[PDB]
Amino acid sequence: MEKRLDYITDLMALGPTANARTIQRRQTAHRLAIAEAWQVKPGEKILEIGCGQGDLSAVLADQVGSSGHVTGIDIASPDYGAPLTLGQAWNHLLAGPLGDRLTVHFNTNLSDDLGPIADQHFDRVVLAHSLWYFASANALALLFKNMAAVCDHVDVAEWSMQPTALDQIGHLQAAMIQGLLYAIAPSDVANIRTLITPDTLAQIAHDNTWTYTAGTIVEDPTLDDAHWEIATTNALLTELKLSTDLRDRVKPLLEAMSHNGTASLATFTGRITF
Amino acid sequence: MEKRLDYITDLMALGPTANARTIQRRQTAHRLAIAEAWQVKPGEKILEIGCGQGDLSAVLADQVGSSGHVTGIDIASPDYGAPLTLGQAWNHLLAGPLGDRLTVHFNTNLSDDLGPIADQHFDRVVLAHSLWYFASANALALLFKNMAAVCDHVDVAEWSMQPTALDQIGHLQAAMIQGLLYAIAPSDVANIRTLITPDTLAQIAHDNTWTYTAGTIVEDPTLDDAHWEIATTNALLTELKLSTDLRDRVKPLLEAMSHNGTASLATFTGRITF
Ligand SMILES: [Cl-]
Repeated sequence: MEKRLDYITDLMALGPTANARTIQRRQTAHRLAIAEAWQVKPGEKILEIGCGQGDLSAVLADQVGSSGHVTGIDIASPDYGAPLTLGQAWNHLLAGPLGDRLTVHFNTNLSDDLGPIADQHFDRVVLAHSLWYFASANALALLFKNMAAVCDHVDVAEWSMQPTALDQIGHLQAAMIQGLLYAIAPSDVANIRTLITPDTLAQIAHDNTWTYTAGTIVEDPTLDDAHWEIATTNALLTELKLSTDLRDRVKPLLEAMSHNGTASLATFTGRITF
Repeated sequence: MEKRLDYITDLMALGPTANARTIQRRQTAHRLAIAEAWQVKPGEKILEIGCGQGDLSAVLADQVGSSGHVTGIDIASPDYGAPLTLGQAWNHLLAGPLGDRLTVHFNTNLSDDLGPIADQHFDRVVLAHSLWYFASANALALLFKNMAAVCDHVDVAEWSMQPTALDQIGHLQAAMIQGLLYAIAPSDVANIRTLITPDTLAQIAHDNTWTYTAGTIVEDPTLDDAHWEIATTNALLTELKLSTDLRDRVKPLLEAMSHNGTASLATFTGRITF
């Protein structure tokens, strides 16, 4: 309960529901922890891949100070989201106290080509909880290859599939079930697509003659992420176009998951150096 | 009780390794804990589905006394197994102190032909760690329907997919991975085919106006059972006919599994009363 946590939380656009701010404050606290793990300093110019509604971008903008800058990239449209769209969220940030430190490029895929950041350099390119959304591990590796042109390293943070408490097993199960099903038969309806781990990142590094360095683990079990993911997995077995037999077979995994808690996994961090 | 541990262990034919007896005593002890949970009484006639080399059968035969009897069913051949075949194991049991209390039917699947037990009635039918081999949950249900005619209740024991310690997570993942891979690439070599939980059994009971009664959990983390199941899961990437893509998405779930311990899961027990 830092003044600073509350300061940054209060800079965000909120939905109108009862628990909006308490949910937001947890999300914001987790991004401060991640920023602390990465040792983000005042003055830096940072590029964030997978910015979504700006929870991390807002935190980084505060951290880098009035002479720093943070550019968020997302493949999503600004009109995506409810109750607030991603553009409503960003325009709120841009019209606020950190606005001059912030830029956002929506509908943007930087593996295609550097496009809107084409001639810039950054002190840091970062990804937090966007790794699992990549099409494949090779696709993540190609993004990194491109980023080598704009920075000397990429910092990452993503859920760990090594649960540190038993009440995190539900979340591990939701992730595995989504990842396996996507692997079995890909879908455009899919949320989680590739379950990247620190060993995947070490292998990407080895394949490309880079280095991967593990950083500190970030614990944040009170994040609503687990509950959201377990519901997403439940939703997906109905929404996916699965055979009866495959559906029926996934059923016991959903049952088990319902009994394995609702705390959020720990989050691993690390750095790919080119 | 457990007071009969060494007596029963000593009835068992051992393979040639230094720690065969130590491994056997752990297995016999696990079956005694299951028998204790089920509350087997003197004089009972019992039918056991998936008796394997008779680790449970012998325990049961001891407990029912010379007034009871234990019939073991296995789908495998007498010549199955190394360094001890199932028939070596069983012929030894039949020649020993408990042999008059025991009967075995190899190459027997009562889902396919009920002939081998024609006209027989039993006090209970039991299944310990044979639920996951069933072709499907409906196939299990159908067998129970057939057993309703010839006994009062069925007692079950099986791996619980709710870890009680973090070091059991690897065993859980082994089971999950195997169950979804069997959904898409079944093999004869595969032995985890359908995952079955207490919720599965409750639903089966609901569908047929039977009662399911959860019993007590059996903890035995020192069993080698997780170690072997984890090894099987790694190996099935090689043995199963998988697409290159599925392979390379599962390959790193396996590496993830490697960091989540090698202790065995708890065992759930319960009764379907017809
Ligand atoms: Cl053992």
